[PDB]
Amino acid sequence: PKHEFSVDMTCGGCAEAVSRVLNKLGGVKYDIDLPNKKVCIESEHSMDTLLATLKKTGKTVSYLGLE
Amino acid sequence: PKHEFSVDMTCGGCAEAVSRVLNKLGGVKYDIDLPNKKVCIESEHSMDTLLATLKKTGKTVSYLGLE
Ligand SMILES: [Pt+2]
Ligand SMILES: [Pt+2]
Repeated sequence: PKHEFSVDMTCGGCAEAVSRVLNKLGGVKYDIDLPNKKVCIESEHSMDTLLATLKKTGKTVSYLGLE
Repeated sequence: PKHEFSVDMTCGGCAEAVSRVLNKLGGVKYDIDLPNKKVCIESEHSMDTLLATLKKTGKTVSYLGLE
């Protein structure tokens, strides 16, 4: 399943932070689009799990849907 | 007790993310200095709680000491 999220990232360090939390989660294939504030994730993890992992950064997060 | 941390923040959004995870922890009084990449926290929470809360954000954190 391929999930897409809005993540409020403003600088490269913001993007690195998201990468670090996703790395620590494991079991994910992710793609981070900094200028458009999007994080695309392919994973067997539930959307709830991905959402909670992203919210751990303290950044504003929302769901852009599947596929 | 005032704990002091180095936190690799490189934009205002980075600073706000740190404030959010601290707010959610609760029981903290803090000051975030962006240009100097320093967070100062007054709290009864253990430094282990504080550190883990900061590290949860995906940013590079290290501990500077007390005051
Ligand atoms: Pt995508
Ligand atoms: Pt940032």
